[PDB]
Amino acid sequence: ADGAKIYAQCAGCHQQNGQGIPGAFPPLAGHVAEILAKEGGREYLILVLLYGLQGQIEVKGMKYNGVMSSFAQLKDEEIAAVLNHIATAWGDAKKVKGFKPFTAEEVKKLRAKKLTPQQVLAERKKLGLK
Repeated sequence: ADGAKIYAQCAGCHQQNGQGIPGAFPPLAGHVAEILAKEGGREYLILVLLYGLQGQIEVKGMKYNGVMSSFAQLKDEEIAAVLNHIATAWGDAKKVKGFKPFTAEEVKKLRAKKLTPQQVLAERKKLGLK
C-alpha cells in the first residue's frame, strides 16, 4: 500500500502537512515521535486507526476534546502504510531510537480484540499522556 496516497485521502482534519488545526485537530507532525517514545505507543497508534478516539487530551500544551472515527475499513497493510507515512513524512521517526516500520501482522493482532473509542482513550492514559 502507498501510505502517502491513503493519507491524502483522509487528511482533511490533520492537514496534508500534518500540523493540524489548533484546538480542533491535533498535530501529527512532531507529535507522533512523542507517542512512539512511550512504551506501548506503537500499539496505541494502531488502536486509534482501528477503533477511533474520544475524550479530553492534551497535545503540545493545548487541550482537545473531539472525536475521531474508526478507519477499520482499511486493510492491515493499509493501516501499516499510513502509520509509516505519519511516522516519517515530517521526520518523527528520526527522533526515536530503534524504530522499525509498522507491519501488517501488528495490525492483524490488534484487530482481533475490538475496542471502543472510550477504551482507546484509556489506553492513551496508560502511556502516561495527559
